[PDB]
Amino acid sequence: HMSKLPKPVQDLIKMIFDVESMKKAMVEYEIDLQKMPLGKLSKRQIQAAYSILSEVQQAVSQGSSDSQILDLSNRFYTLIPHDFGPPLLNNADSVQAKVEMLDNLLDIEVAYSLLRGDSSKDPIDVNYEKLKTDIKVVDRDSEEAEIIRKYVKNTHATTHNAYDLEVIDIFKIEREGECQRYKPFKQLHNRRLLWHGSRTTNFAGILSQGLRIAPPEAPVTGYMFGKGIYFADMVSKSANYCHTSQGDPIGLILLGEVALGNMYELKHASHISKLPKGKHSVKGLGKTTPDPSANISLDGVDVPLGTGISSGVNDTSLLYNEYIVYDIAQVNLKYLLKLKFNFKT
Ligand SMILES: O=c1[nH]c(SCCN2CCN(c3ccccn3)CC2)nc2ccccc12
Ligand code: NI
Ligand code: NI
Ligand code: NI
Ligand code: NI
Repeated sequence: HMSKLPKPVQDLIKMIFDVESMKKAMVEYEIDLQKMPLGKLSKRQIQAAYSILSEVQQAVSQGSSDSQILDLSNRFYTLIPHDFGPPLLNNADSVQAKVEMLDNLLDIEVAYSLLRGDSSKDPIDVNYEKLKTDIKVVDRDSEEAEIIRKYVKNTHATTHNAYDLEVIDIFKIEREGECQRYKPFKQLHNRRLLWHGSRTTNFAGILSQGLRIAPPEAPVTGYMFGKGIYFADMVSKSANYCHTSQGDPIGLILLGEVALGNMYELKHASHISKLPKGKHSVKGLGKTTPDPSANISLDGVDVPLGTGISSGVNDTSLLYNEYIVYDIAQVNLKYLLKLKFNFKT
């Protein structure tokens, strides 16, 4: 076409505005595209589906079973039709499974709505400007690239049995107004550069609107550590959320500066609705952590790029560290990585 963006940026645009990718994500969740295509998807419907799951949360809280639920599930599946070859919403933590789907549908709705929004510019540049984000290619021979590559290589070996990783492209990203929304928290201590993985169908929403919290109608019990923004300090953890496969091996993971401050440290799931005061975030303690001996500090921001070693933390259910903040202003996105996954099987 007639694009003036660098070639890696053009490919990223085509990747995140891929409507076929959006449909496959919905099919992956067994949503019936015939009864509800990508065009029919709406925020008010996702909002009402969230609230239905919140009714199941109250119902499970008050202690009921199997005839309140089937009605609540019949309501859920009527609003969002599925195509099975109808599981119980009150068992096997299905509230979490459905609430993650709604999270991804919210981003897929934003991507599709943005895509349907002059002769001068190639549609690639038109869609790029809709993100209201400045994306520049990081030179592979730069100091930034070497730090980021080392961060990747040091924190993915523990999953080599599942897959290997190769950094294709590194982008520096600057969301419009995010540096301004984050400025108050740069005074907070304990700021770290952390990973956030996601499917490619989520990043049109991530770039245009930043990382968000689940809406108020979302069930707090649908999130392992409450309705917040989740980060990891090892790509082995965040890369799992790209949902790449051998037939879809290219994933996206971002690096973001997170103001953690005083961390409420936990060793198992806790559907937090409010933090204790003095605490600014949650840190789920994992069995594996980057070697603190290799931690480097950057403009007062810690980069825990050490090789994965055992943390010595017994009595924990988490394999990797988790970091959750509950204010969207506590996050400043800085880098976006394009990664090729090489699977063993
Ligand atoms: O690195 C990690 N990545 C992800 S992604 C989890 C799924 N995403 C879906 C989209 N979503 C929202 C939010 C608000 C509004 C619309 N969508 C946020 C949730 N979880 C992680 C969890 C633990 C550690 C690292 C990670
Ligand atoms: Ni490797
Ligand atoms: Ni629970
Ligand atoms: Ni999954
Ligand atoms: Ni507990």
